[PDB]
Amino acid sequence: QCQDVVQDVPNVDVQMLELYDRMSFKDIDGGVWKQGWNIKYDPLKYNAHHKLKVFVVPHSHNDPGWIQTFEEYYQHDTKHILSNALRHLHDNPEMKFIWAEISYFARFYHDLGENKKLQMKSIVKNGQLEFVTGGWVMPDEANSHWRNVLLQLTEGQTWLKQFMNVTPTASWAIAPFGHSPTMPYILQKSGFKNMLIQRTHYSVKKELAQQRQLEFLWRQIWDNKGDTALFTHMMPFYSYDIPHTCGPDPKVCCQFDFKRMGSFGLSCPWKVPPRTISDQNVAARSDLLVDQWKKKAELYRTNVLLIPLGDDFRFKQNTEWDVQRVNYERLFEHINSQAHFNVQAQFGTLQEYFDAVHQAERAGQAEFPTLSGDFFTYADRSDNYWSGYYTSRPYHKRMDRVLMHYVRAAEMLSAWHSWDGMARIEERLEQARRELSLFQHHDGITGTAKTHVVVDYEQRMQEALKACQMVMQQSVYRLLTKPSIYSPDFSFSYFTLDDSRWPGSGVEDSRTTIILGEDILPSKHVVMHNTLPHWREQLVDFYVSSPFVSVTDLANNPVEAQVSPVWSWHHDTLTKTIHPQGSTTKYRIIFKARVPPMGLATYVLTISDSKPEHTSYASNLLLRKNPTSLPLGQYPEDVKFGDPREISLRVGNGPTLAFSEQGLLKSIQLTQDSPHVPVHFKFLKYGVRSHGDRSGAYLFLPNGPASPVELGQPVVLVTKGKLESSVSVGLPSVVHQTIMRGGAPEIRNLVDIGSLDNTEIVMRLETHIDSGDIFYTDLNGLQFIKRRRLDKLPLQANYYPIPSGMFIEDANTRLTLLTGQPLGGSSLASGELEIMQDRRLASDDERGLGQGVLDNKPVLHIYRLVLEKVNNCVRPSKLHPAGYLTSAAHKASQSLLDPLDKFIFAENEWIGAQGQFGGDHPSAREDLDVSVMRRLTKSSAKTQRVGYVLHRTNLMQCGTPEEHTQKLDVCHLLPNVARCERTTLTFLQNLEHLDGMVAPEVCPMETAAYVSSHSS
Ligand SMILES: *[C@@H]1O[C@H](CO)[C@@H](O)[C@H](O)[C@H]1NC(C)=O
Ligand SMILES: OC[C@H]1O[C@H](O)[C@@H](O)[C@@H](O)[C@@H]1O
Ligand SMILES: [Zn+2]
Repeated sequence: QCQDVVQDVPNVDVQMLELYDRMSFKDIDGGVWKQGWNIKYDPLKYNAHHKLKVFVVPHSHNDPGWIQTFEEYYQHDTKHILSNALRHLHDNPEMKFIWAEISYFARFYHDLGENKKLQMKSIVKNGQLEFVTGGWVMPDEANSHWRNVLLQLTEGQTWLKQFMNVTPTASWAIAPFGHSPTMPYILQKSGFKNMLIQRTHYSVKKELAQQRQLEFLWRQIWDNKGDTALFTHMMPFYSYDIPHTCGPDPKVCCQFDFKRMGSFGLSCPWKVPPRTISDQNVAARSDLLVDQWKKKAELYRTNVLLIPLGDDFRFKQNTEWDVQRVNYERLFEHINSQAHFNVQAQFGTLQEYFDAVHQAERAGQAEFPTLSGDFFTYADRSDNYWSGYYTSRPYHKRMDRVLMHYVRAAEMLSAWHSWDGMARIEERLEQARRELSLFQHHDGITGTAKTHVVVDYEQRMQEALKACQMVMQQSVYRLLTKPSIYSPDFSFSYFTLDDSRWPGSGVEDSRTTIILGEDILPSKHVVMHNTLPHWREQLVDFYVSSPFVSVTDLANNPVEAQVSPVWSWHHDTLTKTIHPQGSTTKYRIIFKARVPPMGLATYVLTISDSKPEHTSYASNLLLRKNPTSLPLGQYPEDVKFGDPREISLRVGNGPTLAFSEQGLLKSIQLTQDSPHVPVHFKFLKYGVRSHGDRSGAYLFLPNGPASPVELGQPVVLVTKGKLESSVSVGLPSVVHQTIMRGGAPEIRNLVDIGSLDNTEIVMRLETHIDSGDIFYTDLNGLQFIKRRRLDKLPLQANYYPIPSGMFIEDANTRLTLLTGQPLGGSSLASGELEIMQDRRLASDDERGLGQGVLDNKPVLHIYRLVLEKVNNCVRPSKLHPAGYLTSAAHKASQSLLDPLDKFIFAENEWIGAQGQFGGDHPSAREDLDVSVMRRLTKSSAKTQRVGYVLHRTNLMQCGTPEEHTQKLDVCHLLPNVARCERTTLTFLQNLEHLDGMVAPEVCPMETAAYVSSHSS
């Protein structure tokens, strides 16, 4: 029986929204612990029968790209770290080391000779070298989609299982800029038992330390029972470096970082250096160190203390290993043999720490508090809130979501069949998965890497996109060709993908025009794929070389179509205006595609000599003073002109939208009768402070509230069609487009911040909704969390990640903005939503990047805007920390993140073409998704295995009866099932053998993975 995720408010010891509402956030000088207080302890707490057990855990933080590329770091640093770790752990059996980033480990291990491979396996098997988390990367937690977090986790852990025979159950996340409960959600469903985090607001650290609530059972905000709970250790101090990990006083801790004595070119900023430990100083050195340890121990509830020992790209040099080990070993021998300290200290791993903690727990020595909520937005000091990276490098943030979908579609389309090794399907998929996985890094998607590194990530993602296209088009050709005719050349392009929104019109001219002519080719077959497990209709568009084109399905039934011009916007440096030009050689044909669950549908575009019976033509109206003609070649309807004026548009039975004379939305009217609800789009700009701390790739430090962009008298293009209408306007830095297809409008912004330095461009919605100080934003496209605007915090602190959506509501009305890209946003006043488009910053913000953000490029941001009445919806109570989408808002999100894929047959004639694939696939309830379908075995395996990740969201009950839907049993999607197993989300561990070989559907908010086994 499913837990109810709406109506019962979990009773937790710490609820982060509630904590935020009560805490003061005062930035007072706490002493040597600058953001804390002078910790005191009772020397008598520890004694002979109750010792402080201390685990010193060596580690090295390796970025897969930041200041250097992945490969540059691997060559310069990481290969030497790992080679030295191998040698040193081999030679010194007591020494320990933890490793997080499997992308680097896999790269290293692959290059190892067999002898060294065996030595590596042995130091892993005996517990000396321990993998923590074991993801491809240590991902960003703000911008990343949960699906990509899981992908990168699986990529690393799958490698680890195969080659190292280990699956980590403890996670180490020292570096993401703030933390998401999406992590324990995924980890707990992937066999994890424990996790550790570091970058949380200094006020939160202070507050939880005071209550000894730095270790907690982290459960989801809607989880009443507590089954999602994962034990979490928050580190207490400012950094994960050695000076901030031994205890409260960095001036003391720095003296126990033995790499800082001079020969390594490092020093202690506190002006007191480390000194080599000798018999003459060991007593006083131990006095100091033990005192730090005991202070740190006061902040926690057991007699087991974690002491991380490391920093960025540490343990690189042979002499570094020795100097750390030998000095710590002198300290341990003295400390452990001095009874008065009542301490037992040793090198340990992370799992060792957690094991001992839980032993203390089980001996009744400690009980841990429960917690729900998130740890955004991070500030490491004063008013330096890390909300900048929610937006930095928006082009690549958008690319992430595009590749996210291509990877899923490529894996799904090819999963239906087993492929010969010659097809190189597995090879292309692995490359795509790894490149997408790499980008999840906390300097990848965050946009906090150097310019040349950002370029590396883009190059890597482009190759992944190409790999996905190859797999997809080979798969379509196979699924839709009579088997006895199917004749694959595995290097041949049977279909080319056509993507309307990536890179996007005005970003790159990348789409092929379907070239038809009564002297060249009369028709073209196209194919749509629907990765979602339900029947779907969506308008699709193609470029064609003639406006006289009509559409049929493969039963030759006419399909109603619309033809519109191809409009491109140009910043005209002669006229000094941004205005549209119509193509005289290409046209857009638009029609409604209908596609089976997880399936494919074929249509045919055919040329004629004159206007086809089932194809209409959009009117076009260019609104501006001083117009000139806009010829459209063969297009059958003349462009009309007018002075700027308010306009109103309605497609189908849909909403009626009213626009200002500047081409911006002003109101939405849901039905013929209802109010024109005030909903105004506005573009504004934030600056940078002229003195004090400057905004950079990480930090958002505005010089006050945003100011309106001066719009002048912009050119407005109105296109009106039976299937699709739109209003587009050429604003400074933005071509803003409102598109209507009969439901919630789509918004597209072609954002080109040009050379406007020290500017952040925000898009704001102004309504009269009585939201007060409440708004909702999502975490990793997984869940919506209630936010409260706090005026006791600066503007930048009220910014949150908008990875896929945000909304405001009152008793009666909700406005939901859904995104096709992660960006930063807020509700800075009742009735408002805003979301940053791009940011261009001249200065570095002193977090190590060593540069500003001056490499902006045009990006096409996409959105859906959903205005709804919600007075009839069953919503959570006022004290519940979650929110939930409606059915319409959820479908709108799916249309942005997982649209229909479009394929154009690349040759003249497709012999043996079939009309449809998947017509017999079950059409599942709308809240359910097949997030992943992946074949897990190569063709040579006798027993074939296919993995499925199944996710159910939770949608509001608002009085709309449920359509008739079919039970989806993933284990019976493929023929000849011999076994169905429930597994961890990584597919790595079998959890339940399933009766009747039937996969149950999952509960609201839950995610399950299944593997079906098949006789081959
Ligand atoms: C891997 O580790 C397991 C322990 O869980 C061990 O029993 C087994 O022998 C190892 N498997 C292989 C294939 O070496
Ligand atoms: O200061 C920010 C910076 O901190 C460290 O040096 C690393 O974790 C980087 O990945 C990160 O970007
Ligand atoms: Zn890092």
